[PDB]
Amino acid sequence: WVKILSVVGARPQFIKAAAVSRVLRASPGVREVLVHTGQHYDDNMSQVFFEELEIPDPDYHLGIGGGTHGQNTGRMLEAIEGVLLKEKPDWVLVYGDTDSTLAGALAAVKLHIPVAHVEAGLRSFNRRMPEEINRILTDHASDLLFAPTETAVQNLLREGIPENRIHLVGDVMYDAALHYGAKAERKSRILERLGLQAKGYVLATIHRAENTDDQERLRVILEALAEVHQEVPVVFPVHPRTRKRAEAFGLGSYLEKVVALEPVGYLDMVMLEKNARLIVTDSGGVQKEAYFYRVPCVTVREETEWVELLKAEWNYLAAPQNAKDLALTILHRMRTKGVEIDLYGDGRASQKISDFLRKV
Amino acid sequence: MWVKILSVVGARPQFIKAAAVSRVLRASPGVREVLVHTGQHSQVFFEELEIPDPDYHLGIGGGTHGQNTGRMLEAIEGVLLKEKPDWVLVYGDTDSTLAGALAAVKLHIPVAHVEAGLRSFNRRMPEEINRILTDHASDLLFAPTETAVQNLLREGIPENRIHLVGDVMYDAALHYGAKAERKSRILERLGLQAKGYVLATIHRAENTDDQERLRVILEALAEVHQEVPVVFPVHPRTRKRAEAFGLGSYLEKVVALEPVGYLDMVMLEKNARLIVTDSGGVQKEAYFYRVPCVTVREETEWVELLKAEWNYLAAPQNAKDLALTILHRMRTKGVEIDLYGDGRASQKISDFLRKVGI
Ligand SMILES: CC(=O)N[C@@H]1[C@@H](OP(=O)(O)OP(=O)(O)OC[C@H]2O[C@@H](n3ccc(=O)[nH]c3=O)[C@H](O)[C@@H]2O)O[C@H](C(=O)O)[C@@H](O)[C@@H]1NC(C)=O
Ligand SMILES: CC(=O)N[C@@H]1[C@@H](OP(=O)(O)OP(=O)(O)OC[C@H]2O[C@@H](n3ccc(=O)[nH]c3=O)[C@H](O)[C@@H]2O)O[C@H](C(=O)O)[C@@H](O)[C@@H]1NC(C)=O
Ligand SMILES: [Cl-]
Ligand SMILES: [Cl-]
Ligand SMILES: [Cl-]
Repeated sequence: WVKILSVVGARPQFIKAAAVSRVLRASPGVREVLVHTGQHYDDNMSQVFFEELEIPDPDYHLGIGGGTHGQNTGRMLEAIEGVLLKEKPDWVLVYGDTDSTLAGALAAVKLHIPVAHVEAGLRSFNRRMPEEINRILTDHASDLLFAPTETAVQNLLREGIPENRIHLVGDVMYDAALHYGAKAERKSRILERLGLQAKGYVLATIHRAENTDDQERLRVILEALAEVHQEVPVVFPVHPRTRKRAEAFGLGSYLEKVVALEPVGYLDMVMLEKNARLIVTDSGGVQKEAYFYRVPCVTVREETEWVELLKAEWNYLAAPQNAKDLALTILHRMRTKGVEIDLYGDGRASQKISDFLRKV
Repeated sequence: MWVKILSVVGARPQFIKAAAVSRVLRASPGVREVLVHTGQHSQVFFEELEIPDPDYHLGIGGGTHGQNTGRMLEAIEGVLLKEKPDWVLVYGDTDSTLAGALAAVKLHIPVAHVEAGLRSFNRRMPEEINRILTDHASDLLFAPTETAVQNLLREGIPENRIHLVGDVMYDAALHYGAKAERKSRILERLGLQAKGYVLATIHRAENTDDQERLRVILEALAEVHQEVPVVFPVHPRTRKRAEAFGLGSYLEKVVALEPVGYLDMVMLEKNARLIVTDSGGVQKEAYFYRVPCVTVREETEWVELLKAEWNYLAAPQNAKDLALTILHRMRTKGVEIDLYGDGRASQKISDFLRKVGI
């Protein structure tokens, strides 16, 4: 048998790990160990993902979070190593691009434990972004690089990573949407709770530091969504950090002018995404999900790593410079669509991953 | 024009590199330096380098990679938040190096890597990962060799961030040569004459943490000693391992010493017939003095020394074979060639740090 240990720190990593774990559980000589590093350690940011997505309780919860980059990363590196020394996994899988991701990779490679990066080779080319540093360092530390796009493959080849370590497997978050979609239909009643008609609202999520730590950007965003809301209802599950910033800068009243919610579980999120007329976000996962449901998307950033979405016209960049401009862009984009194209694979990225963790 | 340049150093070879750089930075009064020592607070060997005492001793060491690295990352960041330097300099390829780079980059403090782009292409070595990741985290890459330059370019690091400045350890050797000649009495003390001995240092974990591999080395040196005396300043950790494994009697069969200071090291190296080492710095220094070298490893990053035939790899598989290799190479010389720059790597580094821009 082979032991495959997964390190997960945050909501989007739990969702990626859910897809992979589902395939590895069904595999003959594979034992899974799951380490939760403690970054997201809430109900609506963590536990709801474990229950709804049928993820077995983590074997370890490290309880680390809320410090500086150096504190969080340093403590995680030591604590993850401690677990690796006990468990002696044959593979460590790390996901996405947070400090957890880097800490796991760095803990493993120094113990000569093979590392594979799920969602490898994404680049913003903005080296000041902490996650840009994280994915670069993770990718160079890894033994296997599971890229979701051709752009990701090209990015890894450009940095001298050898072709035989890189596999274009598609996106496990597509696997997740495809596999949990029926379940979301059979359990979520969020549209009824909120009194929404299918295709009678816009859905917004905003959590990037660039957008929430800069008062003028966050004011543009919140004023824009209030304007949009007068035309078409805006539903907004608000990230807790985003809520705290809006309150801190005196912008809380804008949340009261839309249908602002606390963060929702994945099943409700699927139902909201599926039924939205348009999605406005700065989330990586959410902009891909918009495309999964063929809902037009606006990404409130100067760039995205998911460039194929822009090229296929499913997604559109709108930097938050002016509230009225952003509102008008949102309104205009909601009656657009992109081209016919199949991105991110067949929904079996996870069994491709599993197969490679046998063969290599 | 007032800029603060903070240097992160772990062990001996990093102090020697940082000393070379700091001797040049001291010539710019608008440059304030801060020196952060990641280990504990000997103070003589320290002073031969003409460096002020460290501003900080974080006192981290003796654990696993994850412990040492994780503790250092958090402690270095703490200092950076206090000191708010304009530049962080990291040196070489240890866990201290990577911890300093990681601490800085996430605070948006520019990092320069002294000794950038070296590659073994074997990730069994922790230092390989360390230097790859440090390089990809760095704003300025100070490469010692053309090979290092080509390694950095192949990994997609842009040309305008890479500078071939040569090796600060050649600067150091050039700077301290005369003082060593004037002040060192080690040959007199040991009873050796020029070209009458072989010098050995061994400190790599892979060579000292396996009983039978360390036995191969110590037995080889005992055999060599029967033909030509072997002078062996033993790294303290090498001696601890040797004692723990029950191999200490082998140290009595050569001229085993405690670690020596830099000036005495210059004198030993310069006057040796052959140097046998697993040190990166000593490999180069053997070449500086045109003394043949045998590297007790499966690879070296300093590949120019192999091509110029000044160095030769002898993995420690068999005591007899390693001894014979050592004795055969003692009668060799490499080709005349100018590696590692003009002794002014440190000046080039300082020039780049001071003009790069905010
Ligand atoms: C630093 C950064 O922002 N890195 C990116 C970051 O992802 P994301 O931005 O997508 O974070 P999120 O938006 O918090 O979660 C979305 C999910 O929550 C669900 N979601 C959303 C809201 C909600 O209320 N309920 C939900 O279930 C949605 O349905 C989605 O399934 O972290 C990822 C990771 O480390 O794995 C990186 O892969 C990633 N990098 C890229 C390039 O996409
Ligand atoms: C992991 C590893 O072994 N990395 C390498 C490691 O250096 P080295 O192997 O040279 O360590 P050392 O041999 O302990 O010191 C030599 C000096 O001590 C003097 N030395 C020596 C013995 C003595 O008794 N007295 C002395 O004065 C000698 O005269 C020398 O000047 O750490 C360096 C660093 O991080 O900066 C890396 O750049 C380097 N990687 C390469 C590629 O060379
Ligand atoms: Cl969010
Ligand atoms: Cl289609
Ligand atoms: Cl040594």
